[PDB]
Amino acid sequence: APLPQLRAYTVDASWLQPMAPLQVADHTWQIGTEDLTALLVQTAEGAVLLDGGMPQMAGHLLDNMKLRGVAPQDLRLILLSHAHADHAGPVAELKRRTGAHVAANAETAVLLARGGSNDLHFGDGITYPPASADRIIMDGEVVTVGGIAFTAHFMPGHTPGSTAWTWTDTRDGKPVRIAYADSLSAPGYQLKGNPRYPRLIEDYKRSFATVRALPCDLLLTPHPGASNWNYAVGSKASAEALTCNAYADAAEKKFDAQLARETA
Amino acid sequence: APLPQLRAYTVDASWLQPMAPLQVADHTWQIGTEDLTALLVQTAEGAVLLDGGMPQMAGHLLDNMKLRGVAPQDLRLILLSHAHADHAGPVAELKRRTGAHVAANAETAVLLARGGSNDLHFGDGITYPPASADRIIMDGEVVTVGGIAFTAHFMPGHTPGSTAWTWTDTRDGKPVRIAYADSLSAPGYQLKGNPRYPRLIEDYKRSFATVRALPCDLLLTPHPGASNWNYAVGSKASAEALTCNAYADAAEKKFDAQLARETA
Amino acid sequence: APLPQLRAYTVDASWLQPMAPLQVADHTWQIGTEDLTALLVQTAEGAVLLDGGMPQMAGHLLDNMKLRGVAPQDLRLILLSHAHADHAGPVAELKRRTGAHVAANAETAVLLARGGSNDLHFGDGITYPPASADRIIMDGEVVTVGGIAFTAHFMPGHTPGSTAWTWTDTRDGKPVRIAYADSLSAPGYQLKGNPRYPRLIEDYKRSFATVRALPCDLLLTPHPGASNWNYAVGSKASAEALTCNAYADAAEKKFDAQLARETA
Amino acid sequence: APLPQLRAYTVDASWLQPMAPLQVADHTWQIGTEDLTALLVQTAEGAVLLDGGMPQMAGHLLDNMKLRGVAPQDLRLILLSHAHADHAGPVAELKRRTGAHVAANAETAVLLARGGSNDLHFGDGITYPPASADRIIMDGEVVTVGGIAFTAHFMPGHTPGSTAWTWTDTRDGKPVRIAYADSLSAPGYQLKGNPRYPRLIEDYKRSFATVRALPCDLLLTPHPGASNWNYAVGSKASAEALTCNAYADAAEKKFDAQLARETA
Ligand SMILES: [Zn+2]
Ligand SMILES: [Zn+2]
Ligand SMILES: [Zn+2]
Ligand SMILES: [Zn+2]
Ligand SMILES: [Zn+2]
Ligand SMILES: [Zn+2]
Ligand SMILES: [Zn+2]
Ligand SMILES: [Zn+2]
Repeated sequence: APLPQLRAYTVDASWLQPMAPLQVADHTWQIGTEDLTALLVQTAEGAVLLDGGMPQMAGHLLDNMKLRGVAPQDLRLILLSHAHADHAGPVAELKRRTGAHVAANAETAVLLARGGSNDLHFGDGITYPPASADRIIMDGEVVTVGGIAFTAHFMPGHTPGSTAWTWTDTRDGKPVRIAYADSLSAPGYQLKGNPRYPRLIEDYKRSFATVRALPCDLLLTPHPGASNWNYAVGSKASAEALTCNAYADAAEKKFDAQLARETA
Repeated sequence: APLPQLRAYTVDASWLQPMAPLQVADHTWQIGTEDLTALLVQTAEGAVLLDGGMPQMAGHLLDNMKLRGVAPQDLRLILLSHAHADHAGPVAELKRRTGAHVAANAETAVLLARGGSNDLHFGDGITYPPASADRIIMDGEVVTVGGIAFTAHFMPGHTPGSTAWTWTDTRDGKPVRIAYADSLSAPGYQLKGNPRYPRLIEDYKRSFATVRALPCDLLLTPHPGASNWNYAVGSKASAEALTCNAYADAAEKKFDAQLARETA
Repeated sequence: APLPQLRAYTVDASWLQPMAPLQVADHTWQIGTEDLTALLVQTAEGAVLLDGGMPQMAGHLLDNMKLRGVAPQDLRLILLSHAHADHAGPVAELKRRTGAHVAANAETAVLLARGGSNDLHFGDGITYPPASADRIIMDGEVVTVGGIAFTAHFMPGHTPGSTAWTWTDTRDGKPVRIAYADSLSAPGYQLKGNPRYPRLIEDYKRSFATVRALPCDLLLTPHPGASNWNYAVGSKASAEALTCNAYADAAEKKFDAQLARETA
Repeated sequence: APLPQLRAYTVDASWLQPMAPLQVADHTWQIGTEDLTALLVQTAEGAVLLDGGMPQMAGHLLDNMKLRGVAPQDLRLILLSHAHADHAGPVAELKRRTGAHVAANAETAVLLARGGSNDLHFGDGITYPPASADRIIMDGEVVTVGGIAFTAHFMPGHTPGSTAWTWTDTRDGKPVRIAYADSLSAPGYQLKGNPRYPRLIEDYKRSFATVRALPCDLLLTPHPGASNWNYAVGSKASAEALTCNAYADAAEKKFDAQLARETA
């Protein structure tokens, strides 16, 4: 009776289905897969990438960047929602090939440093190549790249270092407030009485309130299904998209019902 | 046509076959699996562990330590051959559970820090939970734990931070010189003209000469088959074991023949 | 006109005045200097150190530990208030000499990793030898060492990773609730409108409320003068000591008055 | 009798005397101080910086880069001789302000990670703000930036991670082989029988032989006085400059004489 073999992190086939760069705003593009958000912001002084998806999406991200006229050396900064394998995967490879920097808070940095290992809920289940953060950011700190200001918003819950990013773009001159809120889900988490996360419920409840008060005209999420986005249809992607109020309120109803069954 | 899924590091069933602590010397024990060496040295001032095997062997290593009367808090130091997944796997977990420290050279430390990712030959193929080295050691530096002195010997080749450890034990009072030499194999390595390892042949040839001149009465290797060890038979394990001269000479003949076919 | 020379972090002569181990409880001792708190907790399964003082206090801390019958290998864990040079100094040296581990939250870990450099308020003014945290702890997480449970309490303000530690000891059988609250001061900090710490006032106000509700029968602080402690008199040290309510209320009055003059 | 205060790393006034960018080749410039070499290489695809000097030279380096038409975002890579305070000082600050990457071997990376603390010879005497290396390089590995190839040459001795960099430039079309060899000095080092560096003499002797065989038409050193450079005179700076043979032979004569007096 030998010890069990290692098990790879296998996901849905749609999480790895490549797609052409979809336009969200004048300067905002979606260059990830169909069911994994990877946003690219093009400025006059460089490019910014928000999340990267699965670790094997590094070649796909660089393919779409060159379709947008972005060279590897043009990627100046990498921002992350939370440091999980399905969002912060190719960060280690994109730093080696793009000369880019990574900005994240302390909790996302310590999780990114150990490649998602020793997860508070998953343990060593979703390990990815480790990367290092080059700039530590705080709650409400503004990050400016090429005239575009990215404001951070701490929304801890899914991970201790979950961060929502808000920035203002344009749609043919008309300004648009874009808010990239992180996942408000707890799949299989022990909510009440967790010794690894003693204040998990408090942070989740406080995150529901933070997501509602986000300056937002167009909401996106790391998983497009969480915000009723459909990257596949293309032009009608943001048709049935939800609001910040609708997103936080729907995520809170699932949270309380899950917390209610946990006590049972 | 989606992107390919992640692939787990699967090994032979014998690499994960647990075994009872096998006695090598008065203070030296083998607490790993049948085809993966994990040595335990028991002293009056603590315990020393040399290598740990596959990442899923952490529970097995702690099981055999308690069979030897070693508590988790008694493990003072962890030494490594080279920082690969099949030898330096459970190091991250054993540091969390044993309060132990890790001593390695700079090359093994930088490889252990990124969990084997960006391997010079394997890339991101054999990623394991990342660990940190607490003490940087140099070539020939002596590490003393409880009156037992561990002398390091740099033998670069398999990895840039490959290290052979030599220490003197006893066999009912009679002293025994034990040498734990690292792997001298290059499975699938590009030997000549490697841009990631330009001086690979020089380090390999210089390592063959370093292994021969090791003070050794009983030679062990991270893979027992490389030194003609058979942990399964038990008492007759060290019967057909090879010498340092035989180990280095046999490994050099395979190296030159492999290098000869590479040019073809 | 050459560039200015480097300037060392010079403190008061009383911060570096050694003293004999002062007894606080049955298992709690003060082994630092006269005006720098360094607490030692002796258990049946090891010793715990809370803070270490100035970087040059490493030899003094080890001197008092041996006076308490504590060997270097007996120090199992190191806990910190905040990762500044006058409190987390000798941590890098004590890890090399004691085989101990360091537990801290993510913010204290990222600050300890860069040796206090790039401080949000001091910059590169108070750089100390960098150390690494071996275990990341969360708000309210319990850390047990030898039957004594240390509960963490996040009180951000002085540093983003400021932590108050609470544990229950005895005084000849009678239990005593000890609370080691961090500094609630902001010397020279820009409170309102700080781009490096946008939510500084909110964290300070929320920390005043967290310090009041701490389970405490005897309050200590990293600076004994902040809690009206006098390590010099010895037996009458805790005579005029303040309560958690008195400490938080007095620190809040200085904070609001400082904030009021900042707007002027 | 209090403990001694911290002591800052004070150097000569000439090590911090700023100077205008001095031209060494068509693409190579000296932008450091009078007695501290800091080389800037300008390419069509970015800029490369070799060494940075004292930690307080970060503002001076950025001043000269803008005089050369180099923006902070144009600095793509930072290369180092060895990770000491007088050469790898402002690396931590230049990474925050230039978006640049650092490439170094494993030994220079582990020394740069702890800010020069726990030096094998100086201990915690010359601590500087810690930085992280983004790319690990090996002996003889080529680093290409904008058509200019930088070849590394390991010359261990002064530090375990001492590296000489060689690249070919032009002087009005005519090619020039530039070799930037590291310091071959051991000021106050214990050469024979050092437990922290057991193989120090072997590495020094092997480094003397490596410096002689360097492809070099114009030799520079981190200290211009070591290679008979005089950055002050300007045009006649490289007049009395030494060869690689002269540099290694003169450094070896001082080494053997120092080793001879050590035994006395
Ligand atoms: Zn997730
Ligand atoms: Zn996810
Ligand atoms: Zn291997
Ligand atoms: Zn192997
Ligand atoms: Zn302080
Ligand atoms: Zn202080
Ligand atoms: Zn030096
Ligand atoms: Zn120097």
